[PDB]
Amino acid sequence: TPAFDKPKVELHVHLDGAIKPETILYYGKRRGIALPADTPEELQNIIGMDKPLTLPDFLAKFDYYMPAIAGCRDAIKRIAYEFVEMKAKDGVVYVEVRYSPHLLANSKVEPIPWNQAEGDLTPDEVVSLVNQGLQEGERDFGVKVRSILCCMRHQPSWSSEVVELCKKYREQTVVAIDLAGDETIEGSSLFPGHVQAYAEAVKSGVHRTVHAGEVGSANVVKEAVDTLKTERLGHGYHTLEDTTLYNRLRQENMHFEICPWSSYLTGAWKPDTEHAVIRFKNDQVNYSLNTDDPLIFKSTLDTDYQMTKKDMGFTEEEFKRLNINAAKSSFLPEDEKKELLDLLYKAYR
Ligand SMILES: NC(N)=Nc1nc(-c2ccc(CNc3nc4ccccc4[nH]3)s2)cs1
Ligand SMILES: [Zn+2]
Repeated sequence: TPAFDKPKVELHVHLDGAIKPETILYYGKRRGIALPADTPEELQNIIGMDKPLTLPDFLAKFDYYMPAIAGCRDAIKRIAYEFVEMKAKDGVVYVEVRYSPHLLANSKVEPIPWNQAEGDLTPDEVVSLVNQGLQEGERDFGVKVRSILCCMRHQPSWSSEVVELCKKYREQTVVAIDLAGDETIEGSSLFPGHVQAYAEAVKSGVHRTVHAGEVGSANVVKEAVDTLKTERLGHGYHTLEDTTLYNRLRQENMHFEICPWSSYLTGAWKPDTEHAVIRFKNDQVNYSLNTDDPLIFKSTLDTDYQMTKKDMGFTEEEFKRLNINAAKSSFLPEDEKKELLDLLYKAYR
């Protein structure tokens, strides 16, 4: 019934769109914040979409619930532990999971998100708290888990507190820096706070990932590669608009973090046309399959493989190939990965 019953790797999914309805009220309703609702069953259908909204429709979704968990310590650790638990029900042996500390914070961060007031919920406490619930999740649900912390494009002021959090919490449990948010902002990749954060990353050996080529042209993908020095791309569908960049990522073994079901609802991929991942799969690309914002997309990893089985023709050696290139591209330290790759060869034949 589920498209591909075997174990899985996932590398692109955001904490703060992978929170449950239910604990959206429990913190919501405890905290009064208060929502479009009071059933734990109909947040879901409002802050979950069915069809391609726009950018502002989309960010406004964050506005109802985010203010219910950010700010409250209890809920930062809650959503950590509960996240691990979804991945095991999805049949995932390794997940890298991501988020911005700033967006959980309530103290120590200009500007203050989600309209909230002051506080003592620090950015650094947020990372502390997330690590926790992540770890109790590896031990309870038996998924191995690392995190990535996420620069916001519009906010290059944060970025250096970012790379530094990434060296503070190194291995316990953060493996990488990300860049995200809205790739529309002209020359965002190239803001000095973004560039120096990634340079520092290189200096002190944090890994690197970048969201690019999703709603954004190929030149944003070339700046992620050549200036920011990433080792993998968040999405990168626009790489195909630029063939020489292509042939070279293809020659370089770049890994692309695909969200196919995300690519519909966001507008990244058009209904009429070519699917980026079919092409990437006719060309034997280094890519992976990924959920992204499962709240907001009303979905599970099975949504994604279903789609790919049930339209774009995926055999199941695809499925296996792609989960192999995924733990190959992972940001596990070198023993750890060989160990993961083991698990998966055992399971796959
Ligand atoms: N959990 C996540 N994704 N964090 C954050 N993401 C933003 C993002 C802004 C623009 C993004 C990419 N562009 C984008 N445009 C969209 C239209 C419809 C649905 C989704 C969309 N995402 S993600 C703000 S905070
Ligand atoms: Zn993303």
